[PDB]
Amino acid sequence: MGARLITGGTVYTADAQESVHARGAVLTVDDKVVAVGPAVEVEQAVQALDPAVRAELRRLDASRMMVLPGFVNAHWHEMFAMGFTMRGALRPPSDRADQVAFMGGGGDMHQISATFDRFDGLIEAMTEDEARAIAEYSMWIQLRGGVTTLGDMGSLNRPLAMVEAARRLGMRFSASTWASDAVLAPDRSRFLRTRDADTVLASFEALLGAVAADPTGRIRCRPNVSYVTNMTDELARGMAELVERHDLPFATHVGALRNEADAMRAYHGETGVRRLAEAGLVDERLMAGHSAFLDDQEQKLMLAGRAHISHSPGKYGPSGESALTETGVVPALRRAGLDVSLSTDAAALPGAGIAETMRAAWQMYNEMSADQTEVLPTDALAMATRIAAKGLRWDDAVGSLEPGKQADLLLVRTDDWRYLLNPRPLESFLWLAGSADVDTVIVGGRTLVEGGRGVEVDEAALRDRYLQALRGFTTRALRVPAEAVDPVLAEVAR
Amino acid sequence: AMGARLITGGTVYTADAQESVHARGAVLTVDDKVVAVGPAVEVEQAVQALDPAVRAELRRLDASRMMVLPGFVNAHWHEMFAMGFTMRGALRPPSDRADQVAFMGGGGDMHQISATFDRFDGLIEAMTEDEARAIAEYSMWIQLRGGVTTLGDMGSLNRPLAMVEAARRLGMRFSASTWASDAVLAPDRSRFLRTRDADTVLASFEALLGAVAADPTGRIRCRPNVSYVTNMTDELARGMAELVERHDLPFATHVGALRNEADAMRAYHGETGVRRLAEAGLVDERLMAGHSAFLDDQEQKLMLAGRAHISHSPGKYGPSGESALTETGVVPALRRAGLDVSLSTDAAALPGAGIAETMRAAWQMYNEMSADQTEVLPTDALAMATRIAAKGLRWDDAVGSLEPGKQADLLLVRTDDWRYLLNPRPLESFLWLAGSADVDTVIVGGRTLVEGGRGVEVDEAALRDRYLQALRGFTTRALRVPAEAVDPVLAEVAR
Ligand SMILES: O=C(O)c1cccc(OC(=O)c2cccc(O)c2)c1
Ligand SMILES: O=C(O)c1cccc(OC(=O)c2cccc(O)c2)c1
Ligand SMILES: [Zn+2]
Ligand SMILES: [Zn+2]
Repeated sequence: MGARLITGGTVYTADAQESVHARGAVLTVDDKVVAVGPAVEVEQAVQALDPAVRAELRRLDASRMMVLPGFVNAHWHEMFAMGFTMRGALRPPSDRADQVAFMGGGGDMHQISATFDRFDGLIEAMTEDEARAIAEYSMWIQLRGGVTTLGDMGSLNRPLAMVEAARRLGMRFSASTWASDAVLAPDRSRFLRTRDADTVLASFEALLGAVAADPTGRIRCRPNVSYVTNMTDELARGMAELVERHDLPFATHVGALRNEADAMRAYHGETGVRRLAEAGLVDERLMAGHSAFLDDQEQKLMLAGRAHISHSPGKYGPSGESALTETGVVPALRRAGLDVSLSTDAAALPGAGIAETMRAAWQMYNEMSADQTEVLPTDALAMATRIAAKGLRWDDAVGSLEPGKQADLLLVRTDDWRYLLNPRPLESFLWLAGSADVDTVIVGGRTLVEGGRGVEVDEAALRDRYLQALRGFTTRALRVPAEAVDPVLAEVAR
Repeated sequence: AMGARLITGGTVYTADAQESVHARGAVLTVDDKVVAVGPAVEVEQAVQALDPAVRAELRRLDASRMMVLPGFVNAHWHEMFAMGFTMRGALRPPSDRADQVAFMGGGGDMHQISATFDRFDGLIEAMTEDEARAIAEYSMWIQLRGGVTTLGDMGSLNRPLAMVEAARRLGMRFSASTWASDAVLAPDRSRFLRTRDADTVLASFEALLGAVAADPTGRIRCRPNVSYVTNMTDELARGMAELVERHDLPFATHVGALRNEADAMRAYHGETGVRRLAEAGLVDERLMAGHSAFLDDQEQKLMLAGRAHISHSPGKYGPSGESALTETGVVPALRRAGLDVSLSTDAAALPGAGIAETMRAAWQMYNEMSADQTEVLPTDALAMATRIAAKGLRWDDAVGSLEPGKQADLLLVRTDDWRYLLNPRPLESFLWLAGSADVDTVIVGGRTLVEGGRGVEVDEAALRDRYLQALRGFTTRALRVPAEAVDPVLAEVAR
């Protein structure tokens, strides 16, 4: 790949000092950052290279650009196979008849639990070709929005199809498997066990074996539990044993909804964080999704364990979640020194990206505390890069522009009205820009997106295979009639 | 401009009384008015019913790869681009690490807010007529570029007639105002100073009203504001009540905006802001109250009983350190109780959240606080930025919805990229993943002003460069910022 100097822009590093450099530069050799700082300081690193390396150095003039570390979306679900349902493409254009459903109104816990237990049967119904075409397009949308490292916390897709998608696209991916072995059946006053814990844990072991073979360093894996509602004691302890043995991170959704604690006490006899604590899962390895509905003891367990919270303040309103303001626990735990990162959660059609989530945190944390300094723009960036990489246990290699780390970075144009005269283009980016304003995406020194276009992939072809795969999956497996699907596909703007 | 236009095939959001949405809908316009709106095939019947002369010169715009919205009505805005080259804007270090809670943050520094607002008159006088017009036209262009077709001044650091001229040149609609402060809180004196004759402040608004009446385009109205209830004597409040009754006008102010406001109002004026307004007879259907979140039960009941209007800016509270959404939850609660609530951008000295960003904010933030994805539907957020804002501005006679007899003010947004694919609700995708810059076409009174994201009736490079020269002149001569601090920033501008 050789050496490149990216010079002249404002450079955000998201290093320990959250360093920003006006007229900064980044020097990369092959897959790694070697120098980053003021342009003159970096130019000295250039004149210190082996003369052979310096001979083929490529200069990128970024003087009309902002440079960011690649986004690390550590809490994501591939759900594009469900695009053609009454959460997506089949809805009437009018939203007036919409109802509080699913996650809304505190959470319909029976429906959420029953829904999650059905994923295994639908993943099974999917062809490898459908899986790969849907995964590839879904993951392209993440990449297009500046996500260079993506974290699977449970997808309706085939794990090895998602690994193949990451490999073809050139991005980094923490692969997972679906884990559900319990359901909250309304005809019972105790959890119904739905699967052998050993089978669920064997699926993840098989994925871990396959990713171990990968030589690129771009593929890792992390076991998840779908949701603590759908987790037996045997699955929780099996997960604790598996992450200790293989030295892995661990992720689940816990304290996510108002109605969760009550359903957890009724069906399992104990709240989410306490059941994880009893299995030994509340430690530095834990990424807890949402994690807002925590009492005093559960908050103290997370803080003592130096656990990690992934927060999705961009997504809550449209799902009817209340995981920011109803408790205010996640901002309080961040203030008390808990690691808190920003993530986009699940989407069956494109929803808020990392850029949109960064804006949401900036506006929403600061409004609740009447304090424009609680989340600075650089904090929002750190929360979407270095701090997310830490929660994913990938901060050895990604999440900041420092010497020795991977050359994963974004260029954003700053030459329009939105940015004019602002010495803080990241602030203009949070006010008035988002995912589609990502211009260039580089992963380990390779240009994957440029001018907001795929460089080595045909996004028109990725789209057409996705639509073909989605048609097959939607008509066959979801039994949606062709009369509802084919008209919508016919009016897709080619 | 004159002539007939059929905009057909896109998804059309009307923001009419039913919040109607038409997939493969159409808008037929003749001269400056909407004549028909609905399903393509039904509008095509209205086309076949036109005078053959009119039909002959019809221009058909294929909008099949677009979303059609009403023009955004930003009814609560301040022109502050003259202050771009201060420590709120261009002179800040790139690093944010040393930023402090200031001004409206931490519940509000009421003395500094009051003192700052009372200095506007002096700084406006320090501005050349050319600087005023150049900064106004660039500031107002930034609004228009993001889809704002009707803009409401609620008190600006600019010359009113410069802003009227800017609106006139740009082709957009403008509710002009004057700056109105006749009191300052002076902690050193244990009282408010009465800094101006209420009757002179009112006579300045009467003179603006005379000048706007001479504008023949129908695009310029005016509305008196009070800067802030801290800076308002009883005599200014009563004079405002008399003026808006005599001329049948709307009225606007900031009230119940900050945690520390109520204590400062009781100490300096005896009474909280909504109570002082109600005593002057200003809490009625004419009132647009900016922020209006720190209200007790009696104040909330006064607003409801008067059918007053609240303009909310949930896009910009966090970055200002304001807490006018969650600390009280009063504005969402008043909306649920039937008060008209609209969405606005407020003040910016450099580009900040536009209407499109504020719609997203309302959709996320109101729905999260109530654990309810239906409290603010995407079509509600649109209504709050169009029809409801028009109603609060008293311009809903002509703007805010795509209905027959209203002005042909509309936006086209392209829906053909990845963000919109397969979504029968392109407005939802727009709130998820788009913003001000994704406005493609802006039509006001049937005239295209923006197309493909570019101004077609202005020189965008001229608006920018004249704004930069004006700001240099104002910054160095009036604000006394040295050339040595200004020219390096201006030298870095990407031309
Ligand atoms: O909505 C989906 O399709 C979906 C798919 C996979 C995982 C998923 O998980 C949560 O987001 C989640 C899970 C529990 C509580 C909560 O408040 C959010 C959701
Ligand atoms: O910030 C500015 O430059 C500015 C300029 C003109 C008016 C203005 O007014 C408010 O938005 C305002 C006024 C009072 C309380 C509040 O919470 C907000 C602010
Ligand atoms: Zn999730
Ligand atoms: Zn204001």
